[PDB]
Amino acid sequence: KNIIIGAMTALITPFKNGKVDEQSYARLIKRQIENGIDAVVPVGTTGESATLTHEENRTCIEIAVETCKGTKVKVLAGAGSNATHEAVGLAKFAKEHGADGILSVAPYYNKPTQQGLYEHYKAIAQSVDIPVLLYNVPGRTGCEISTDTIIKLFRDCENIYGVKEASGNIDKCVDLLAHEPRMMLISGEDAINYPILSNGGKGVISVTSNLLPDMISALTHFALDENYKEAKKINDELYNINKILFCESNPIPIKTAMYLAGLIESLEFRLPLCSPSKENFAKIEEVMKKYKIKGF
Amino acid sequence: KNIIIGAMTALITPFKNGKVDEQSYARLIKRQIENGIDAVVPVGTTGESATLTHEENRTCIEIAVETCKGTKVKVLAGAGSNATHEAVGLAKFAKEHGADGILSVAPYYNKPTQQGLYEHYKAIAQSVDIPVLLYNVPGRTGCEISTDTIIKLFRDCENIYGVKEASGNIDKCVDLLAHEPRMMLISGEDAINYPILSNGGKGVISVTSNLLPDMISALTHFALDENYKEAKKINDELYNINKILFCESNPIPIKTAMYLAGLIESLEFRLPLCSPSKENFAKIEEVMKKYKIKGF
Ligand SMILES: NCCCC[C@@](N)(CC[C@](N)(CCCCN)C(=O)O)C(=O)O
Ligand SMILES: [Mg+2]
Ligand SMILES: [Mg+2]
Ligand SMILES: [Mg+2]
Ligand SMILES: [Mg+2]
Repeated sequence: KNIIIGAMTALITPFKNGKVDEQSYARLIKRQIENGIDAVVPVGTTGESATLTHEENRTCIEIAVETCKGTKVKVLAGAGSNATHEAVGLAKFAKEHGADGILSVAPYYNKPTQQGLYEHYKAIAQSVDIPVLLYNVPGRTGCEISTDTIIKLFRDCENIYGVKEASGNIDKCVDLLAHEPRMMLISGEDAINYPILSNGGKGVISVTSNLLPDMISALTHFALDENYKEAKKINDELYNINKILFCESNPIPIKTAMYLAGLIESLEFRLPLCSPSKENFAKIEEVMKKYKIKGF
Repeated sequence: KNIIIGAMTALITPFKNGKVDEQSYARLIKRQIENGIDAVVPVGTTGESATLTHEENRTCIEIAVETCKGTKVKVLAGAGSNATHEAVGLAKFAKEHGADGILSVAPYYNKPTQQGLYEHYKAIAQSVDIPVLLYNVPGRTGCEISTDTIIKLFRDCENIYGVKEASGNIDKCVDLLAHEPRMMLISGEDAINYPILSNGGKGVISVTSNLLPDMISALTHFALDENYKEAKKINDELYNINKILFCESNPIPIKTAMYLAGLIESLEFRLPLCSPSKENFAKIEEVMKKYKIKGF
């Protein structure tokens, strides 16, 4: 299978006067490239996919593809939806406009059954010829892609190559790789990046890497080389910021941190997301002081 | 406040060859009117709002409004979204096209904070002058509108008049009405329709009423008349079907039951929803035999 692995960043989407700041977006992607990141994920959960239009979703994918041209860095385009016809349309656009693969979140809100999840992802995978990474985050979607469903999709669909797990369930990570060791398990939960990698995971799709791309890149690379002492050390050092970046719903803390570090010009969200509380703003700022934050 | 209460039905959306069957939809709404229902909810969760287009969402609202003309039956239009700009647009269309109020589900997937939920619903409420019913269903959305947020929105926004609760939490129902007895608490959980009504709830937005509108209407109207003995009797009689209608994710079982009863011509969903397993298909058919299902 064609795969996209390694250290990856779920890119925030900066806004300026309620509009996608397209110049800042490219600048942020360049900073990720220059700090050892291997793939960028435009318009994931962290990129506020819910509140972008279908057009803006497509624009951000285009900026990512163009910015990564001439580099090793891959574009794993966020193209999921809770409507299969929407997810197929987004996947086809990403393929047609040069994305290296797609990240496709499990349908949210409408809670498909395991059979429905299978047909949803089968329709997506058969619509394009680029790699497809499943994305399980039951705390946000209200449903769970079971291990059996993931493994069936991996075995039945040529371009489905793994899953980004954001479920706080290391038991399931063992279940997945013990029964199907050929899939690419990707950490979608920064605090447990190292445990997932040490069990045979092959990458991360990170929130923290927006702020600290060099540290997340180093962690991942040490781990892929089985330098587990060094990878665990970085995972341990990162625990405090990894947790504080979820003191409110992601991406509220990470956008706050990027603003505090001078990496984005305005702390703007699209409703229903908004600025954090004054207390949490201060806690984010306090934890940031422990870490060395790369500029541009 | 202007309010919309009583026995209400979360309408299924019938499909024929992947298209909204508009004639079947109007016929189903008339059947609800003829069986004592006080309001209908087009394109809620049960109506597969997630997989309808914005335009099909607008078409079903028009059919509901047109079918209810010349009757007391109100149209409480499903107009929620996880993007505030989407929810405002849906609310404005519903108002402009004759809906009596809107049902607005809490944002799904992106998990707004309580502050974000407040600003989300304030923006919706300030965009129209018709009643707005909040809708809390954390098992599907991944977030919870707290009692404090619900009460603040009720007190601060003239047209926010209550909440549809589908959270399996009778403690919260006590919390809501003990601190704000002026709001309209609406049951969104058929099995516990009577306990919510007996605590001062003023209506239901029902899945089961799709199949048994006369029984849900009678239950609610008995309760509103403080004939709690007769209301509980119907609630107890309905428990078996109330639970089997969630043996798979709603609306998979209710559409299956409507098809088995001959009320819709095809068992068609839009992916990622699909037909139930053969076992659950048989379980639904078995539970239905206990009940008298009205025709057209
Ligand atoms: N990534 C950009 C697209 C965002 C669209 C949407 N906000 C809503 C998606 C939708 N399926 C639209 C249904 C519209 C008819 N009610 C949903 O709200 O479930 C989402 O998927 O979060
Ligand atoms: Mg097993
Ligand atoms: Mg090496
Ligand atoms: Mg209060
Ligand atoms: Mg309290």
